[PDB]
Amino acid sequence: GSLKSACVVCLSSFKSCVFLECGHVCSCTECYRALPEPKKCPICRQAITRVIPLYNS
Ligand SMILES: [Zn+2]
Ligand SMILES: [Zn+2]
Repeated sequence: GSLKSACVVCLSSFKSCVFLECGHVCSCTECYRALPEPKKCPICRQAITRVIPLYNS
C-alpha cells in the first residue's frame, strides 16, 4: 500500500507527519525538515504552519 503509506517525497520512509493547517498526511519527518523554504505541503502546496506526529503525542 505504498501509495497510501509511503512518504510522497522520498518514497523510502512511511508517512509520519500531519501538516497544519491543511491536514494532509503525506511525509516522513526527515523530508519535512529537508523541504525548501518557505515550507509547503507536497500535496496541496499550502504553507505548513506546524507539524504534529501522526502517532498521537
Ligand atoms: Zn520522506
Ligand atoms: Zn496539504
